[PDB]
Amino acid sequence: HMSGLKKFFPYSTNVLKGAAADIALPSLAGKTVFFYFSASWCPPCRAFTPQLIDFYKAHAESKNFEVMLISWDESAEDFKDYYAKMPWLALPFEDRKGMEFLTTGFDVKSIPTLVGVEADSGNIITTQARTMVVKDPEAKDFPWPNVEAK
Amino acid sequence: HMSGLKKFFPYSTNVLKGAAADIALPSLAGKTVFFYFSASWCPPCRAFTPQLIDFYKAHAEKKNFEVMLISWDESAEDFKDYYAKMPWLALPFEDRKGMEFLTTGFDVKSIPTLVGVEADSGNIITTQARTMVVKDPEAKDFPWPNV
Repeated sequence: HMSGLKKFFPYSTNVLKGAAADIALPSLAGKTVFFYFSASWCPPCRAFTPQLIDFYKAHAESKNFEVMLISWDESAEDFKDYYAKMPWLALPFEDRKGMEFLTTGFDVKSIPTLVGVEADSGNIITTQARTMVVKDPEAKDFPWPNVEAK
Repeated sequence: HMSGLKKFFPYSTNVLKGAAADIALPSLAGKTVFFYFSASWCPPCRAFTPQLIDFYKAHAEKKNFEVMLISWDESAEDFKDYYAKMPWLALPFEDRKGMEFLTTGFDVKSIPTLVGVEADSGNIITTQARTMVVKDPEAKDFPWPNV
């Protein structure tokens, strides 16, 4: 059940949500999920994050998607402060190997990077959603499959 | 000849096969052709490809079918190293327009996506080959018709 999404998380069954660390993956059924590779020490992330946050507040519910922070922060403390500023989900910091698995899996060489996947099938939509969040703020072409074509 | 399948390729007369690049569509006559939408940046593809490779090498001749890579790679260099590892066919990377035509035609919204079509009628025979390759490694119910 939800084996597609589970393939992205060999070492975690639950992800964080602000206060609680109790949201279970299967609760994302039917949604488009975006992995956001980001960190507090990254200048472009600091500039992109507020943009992603506006996009999230505008379309999350309507377009039925979720966002999950996958942190490249180097300390549990930095992670905690940085993630406090976001409204979406996060892969716990303690799951470093899970961060590494996702980072290598999608070939993420730099941040910020925003990867869109389908929860139900576990299929990938695009690794280049970061650009589209700003180019298509009204989400007319969401979730932007194969942006890589351009 | 091969009028129907030829319409799937409005911009390429020949397709790849290793280092080749001289494969003509007429060779695919009377066969089932699987359009495999994939890219190096895709984890589920990376896990399915070796399964499809085993399946190809074990049934391509008997059940007589072919596989063609339709690449969502972001660059010619990525395509090159990614395709180098596959044994089947590929739509030339440079034909981005072609890849987009086929993407729109099969309505591919994410990858991996594997679609089987009857080369002769250009009809889609099956849309569940991705699942069934895994559930039916032996190729008992191939080609799992569902359209």
